Amino acid sequence: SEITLGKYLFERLKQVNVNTVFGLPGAFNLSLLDKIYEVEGMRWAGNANELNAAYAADGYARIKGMSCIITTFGVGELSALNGIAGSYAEHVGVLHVVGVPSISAQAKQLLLHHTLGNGDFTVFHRMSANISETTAMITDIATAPAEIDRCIRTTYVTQRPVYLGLPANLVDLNVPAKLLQTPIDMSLKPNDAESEKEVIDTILVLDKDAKNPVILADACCSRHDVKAETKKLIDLTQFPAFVTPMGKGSIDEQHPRYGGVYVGTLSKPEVKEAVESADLILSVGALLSDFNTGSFSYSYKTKNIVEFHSDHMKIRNATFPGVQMKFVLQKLLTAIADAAKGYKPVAVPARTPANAAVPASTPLKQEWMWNQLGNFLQEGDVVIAETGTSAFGINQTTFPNNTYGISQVLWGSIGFTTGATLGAAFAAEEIDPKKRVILFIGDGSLQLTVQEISTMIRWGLKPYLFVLNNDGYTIEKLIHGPKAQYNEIQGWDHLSLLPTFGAKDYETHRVATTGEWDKLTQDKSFNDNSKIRMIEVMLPVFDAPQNLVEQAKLTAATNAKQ
Amino acid sequence: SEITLGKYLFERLKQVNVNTVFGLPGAFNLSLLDKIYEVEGMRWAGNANELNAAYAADGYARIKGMSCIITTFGVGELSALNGIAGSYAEHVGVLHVVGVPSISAQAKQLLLHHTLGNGDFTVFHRMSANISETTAMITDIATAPAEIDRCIRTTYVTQRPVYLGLPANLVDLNVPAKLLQTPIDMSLKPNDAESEKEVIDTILVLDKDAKNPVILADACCSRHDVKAETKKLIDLTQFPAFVTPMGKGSIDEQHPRYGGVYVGTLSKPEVKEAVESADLILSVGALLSDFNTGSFSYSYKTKNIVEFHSDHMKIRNATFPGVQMKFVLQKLLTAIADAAKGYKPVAVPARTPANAAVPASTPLKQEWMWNQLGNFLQEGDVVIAETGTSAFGINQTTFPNNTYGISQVLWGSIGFTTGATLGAAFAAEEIDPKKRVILFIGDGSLQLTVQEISTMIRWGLKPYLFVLNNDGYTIEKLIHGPKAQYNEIQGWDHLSLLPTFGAKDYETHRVATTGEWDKLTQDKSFNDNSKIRMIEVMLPVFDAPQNLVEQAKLTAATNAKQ
Ligand SMILES: [C]C1=N[C]=C([C][N+]2=C([C@@]([C])(=O)C([O])=O)SC([C][C]OP([O])(=O)OP([O])([O])=O)=C2[C])C([N])=N1
Ligand SMILES: [C]C1=N[C]=C([C][N+]2=C([C@@]([C])(=O)C([O])=O)SC([C][C]OP([O])(=O)OP([O])([O])=O)=C2[C])C([N])=N1
Ligand SMILES: [Mg+2]
Ligand SMILES: [Mg+2]
Repeated sequence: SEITLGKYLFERLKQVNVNTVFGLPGAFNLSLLDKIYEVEGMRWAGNANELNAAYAADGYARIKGMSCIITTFGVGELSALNGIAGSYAEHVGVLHVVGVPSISAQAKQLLLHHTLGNGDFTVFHRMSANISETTAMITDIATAPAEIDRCIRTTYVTQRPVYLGLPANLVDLNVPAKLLQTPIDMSLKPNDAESEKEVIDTILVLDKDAKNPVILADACCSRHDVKAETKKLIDLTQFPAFVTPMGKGSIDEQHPRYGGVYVGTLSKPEVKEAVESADLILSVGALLSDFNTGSFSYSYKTKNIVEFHSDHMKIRNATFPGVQMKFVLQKLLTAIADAAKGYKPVAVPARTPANAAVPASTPLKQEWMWNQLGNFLQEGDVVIAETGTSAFGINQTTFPNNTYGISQVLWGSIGFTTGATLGAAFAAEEIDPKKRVILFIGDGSLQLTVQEISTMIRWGLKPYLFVLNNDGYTIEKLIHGPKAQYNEIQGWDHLSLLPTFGAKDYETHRVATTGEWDKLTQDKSFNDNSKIRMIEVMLPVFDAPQNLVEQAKLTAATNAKQ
Repeated sequence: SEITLGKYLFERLKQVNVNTVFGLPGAFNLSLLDKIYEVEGMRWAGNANELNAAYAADGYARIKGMSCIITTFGVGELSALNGIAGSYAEHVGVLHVVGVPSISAQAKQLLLHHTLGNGDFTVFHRMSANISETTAMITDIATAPAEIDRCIRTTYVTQRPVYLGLPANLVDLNVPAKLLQTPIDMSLKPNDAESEKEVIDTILVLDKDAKNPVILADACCSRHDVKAETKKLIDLTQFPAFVTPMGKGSIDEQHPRYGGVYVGTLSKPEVKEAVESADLILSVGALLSDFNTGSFSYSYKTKNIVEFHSDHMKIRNATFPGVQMKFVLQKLLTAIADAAKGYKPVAVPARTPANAAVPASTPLKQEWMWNQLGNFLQEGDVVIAETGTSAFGINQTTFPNNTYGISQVLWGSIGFTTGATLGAAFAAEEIDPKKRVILFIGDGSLQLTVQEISTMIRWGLKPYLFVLNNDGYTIEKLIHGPKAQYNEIQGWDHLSLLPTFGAKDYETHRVATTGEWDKLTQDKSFNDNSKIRMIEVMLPVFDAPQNLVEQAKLTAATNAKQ
């Protein structure tokens, strides 16, 4: 008949397919964490710090659908803020629960640990409200179940962080268990009928008139869950389909109508021209950040641009506030084939040619590696690429179908990917034990969050950790200060990290040549996700993908401009 | 003639005795960082992450007087916030300079990396305003020197963090170099003459009357720079002098008038009675947090209390807004000996007896270790104790005179001390190469900030890193859940950390018996700060100082109270 508020939270999380919970303990949340162990199928990650935990919750949400991190008042929550900000910026549904002092301790304004010593128990909640879609600070047991529900719903449907503060005393108070028998409503509200019809009719007419329409899938294609619809749209229409860096993975790169990675002026000439020559652009989930776009360098030649977004539509100069793309895309599928029936298929640019055979002793170079990497990938892989050369280079890698890419192009917080790898590996394990998780992280970025490797080991997760050793911050050196000491890093013994963190079942590998790369990555046992691996990749100091060389100059100029 | 705004900043920092600058680079601050190398006597730490950099700037400021951390917009600054908030809570003057997008970039609202994608460039500044004494976001070159000077002054005189945003384009513009020839005013404003005279005269008359006065030194004694005056006051009066956990180190423990560590009901009975039986209490810099006070358990039996504070005075029920203790204490030196001339000295409580001789093979215990540690310490040592058993246990250690203690009793962010150790070691090196820096950090806390050892190594800093291996979060286990899996940690090979981060000149030791403890710590070579050292200390899982056992129960009850 009755259940603790704490246990109710974990029962709800289990109902919405969140099965791993991130964060660190502190006195203000200990009684709440107890409740995790009362719920079958729920686990506590036991993160090495709160920032890493927040990055992990982000990785988990991207793969699983949403996530939860629990921290402690002041010291835990403030540690996590950069992770939460990144989740807000990139539209990732992370529920951040904070164990806060009891109602009675607040009432009496006790000078407790983890406060600013001024009796203000609102300050951290206030700070988090800036990077949250909504917040709740629970003060009474009576409406607490509904507020938990609302927070979980909002996290999921808006795909942005939500803040939920739970006083220590309230987690052990009882609420009706019967509440758990009605599901949380996880569904979008239908669109305005008249506005949605206008948009659909208008698109269909633009489609009928188009001779070279193109589809461009960007971040929100993935973040707001329209990949299936976009795939159908591609198949029914036969229109060329291109993807952005931030949306890479949202469309199948083995589809015969897939045209490549569009990055404005930084695209392959053939890709740039194929996109920009379009007489109708179907833009799915645009997020036009500097790195996503070669510093705002799109040069569409047509006015006929349809922008599909999670919360609104735009057609040419006309805006349709509130009209959600999910339902527009679904309903379009009914009549889009008819609208496209006169289309005569325009050729797409061909895939970048495979690397030519070279001697086994050929030193590894970035351009070669990114082009070679597609050989190692397989359908189902989660492929994570850190801000730095890795994020820029993965744009050149051809993905198998059904690859989930993670690249934090907008927020661009180095170190993110160590934590994201952990969360992705949890979620991937829960989905399918044979799903591989593959990380490319710079030597510089690894340093910020290196301890989260510990948490991978403790749970026997088996990601592939490729560390690009180029002796410092190459991306920065290419922006400004190529020999500046601030761009250099202390030299670590990367392959000793796993055993240092107590790993027992693992492999470590170093590759420095083309021969070594091929030998390792083509190897049958290596391709099985049987244990955690670290691969140290030795690369030259100033070597970078060409797109990064160019973007670095553009970014330098933007910042230096008077 | 003219100097860049960026170089002006570093010239000012040099003038105010800030010679190490903390933080991490990002495109928005790279041109600024260049200017560090243009100023002789200035260096860039090259921190391994921003949170650790903020903890470091905090440790540096505690030893040196104030500090500066530079981060990048969004990703850098938010990472630092837990460090900044602890500095705000514990009154440590840290100048947080953030490299922000150029004026033209903000005006056109470019969708740049490290933004929330909504074109709001004020949001992170807003967030930091909550944990800063003042803020400045520089927009006009003409007033930028004055604004820098204002921020530096405020950081130092108020001993609280200040936020300074510097658009990337502005750092390279010129300002008049002759401004540098007039020093920043770093002095307190004189007190209101009449109010101060009233306070002084009243205290001198209370003094003349008291038969059992005592002096109690707390956190703000050291944080607000009145340690010399307080010591001199003890010497002139010969009144018994006690210290709090947060103030420990502020007064000299090898002084015939030193009475012990007062912690309300957690005190030695002799110490508790000596303080609470007083007929006059001279309280210097009180900060009555839960852990500092045994959960608010002071039981003074007099109302004759003089509270000295940085920004005001209190005498019994009478408050004197704005009367700063610095000048009150200094001027009391003139006539307080005469006022105290009738005082017949009351005996002080005896110091805890030395440990009894025990067999060399006796396994190490916490209580023995804290009571032995005083043998190893020397005058001038910086002694840093992490939240957990270390912070509570260090209360039991006798300090040599002139010991700088660091224990973050109020904010209590585990991991703080790895960074604080770096900051303190930089400062100590600048003050006196022979000054030792000694850390006691738990195995759990080390995990959150472990990478900052890298930065110690790269600069050839030589602290003593004592890591307390008790297989998890013992403090938490004693509060709630002694066998809870959230209180356990992944087991690391601690002694491999130094070589894993590239150390070449170092020692590692393990101690597990009293014999091993004594042989190592009494060793003449060990006692020289000739290289970085890590000492793994093997301790039992549930072993703790008695004061923690008691505090842990009081904390649990406070959180659980309905
Ligand atoms: C958290 C954080 N911090 C800092 C930063 C910066 N960064 C980056 C950028 C781009 O972002 C800018 O600048 O803005 S990048 C970097 C470096 C990295 O390195 P690595 O990892 O090594 O890579 P490569 O390139 O070499 O491969 C930096 C520092 C951020 N972001 N975040
Ligand atoms: C950042 C951060 N996080 C978390 C936390 C919590 N904690 C602590 C306290 C007291 O604070 C509470 O509870 O709140 S403590 C801890 C643990 C530690 O462990 P170690 O280091 O290992 O030590 P010993 O010696 O005791 O064992 C925790 C987790 C904070 N704070 N912060
Ligand atoms: Mg690198
Ligand atoms: Mg421990």
